[PDB]
Amino acid sequence: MVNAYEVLKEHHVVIKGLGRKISEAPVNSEERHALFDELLIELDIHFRIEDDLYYPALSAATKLIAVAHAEHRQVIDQLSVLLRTPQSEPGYEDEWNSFKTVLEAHADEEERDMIPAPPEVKITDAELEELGEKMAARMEQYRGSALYKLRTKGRAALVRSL
Repeated sequence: MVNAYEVLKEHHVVIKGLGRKISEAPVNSEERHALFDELLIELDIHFRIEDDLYYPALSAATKLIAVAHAEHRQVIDQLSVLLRTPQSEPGYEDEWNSFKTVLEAHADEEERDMIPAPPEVKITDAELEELGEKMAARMEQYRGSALYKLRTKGRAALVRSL
């Protein structure tokens, strides 16, 4: 059995790894475009399992939940700025690094304040395992719908869904 913390920490590693691979790929390369779409899919499902399963289980930490949702808005708002600059434009790399910075600020705040659960939250190891199992399954479901959205409706429709 996997628990809720391990699900989130291992998925953070995935997201961070995609961030690094994107940064390392040539600007406007075919490889960087595909990696960026992959990151959007993983970001979508990360925020969704947080909003839909993890934070409700941690709802006793009301101030930190508010902060976490506000951090989500930070990432989404910066993503909108990033998507206004095509990778071929001179200031793109600056914009990517600004986005990557906001992304890393989300992940840091979560790892500082929300994993493990704040002390307000009474949660047992068994409750964390059940939650982890639900989150792993729901993340798979969400990746399927995000993939489907990207494939059938395009990148803009994936972004509008964040």
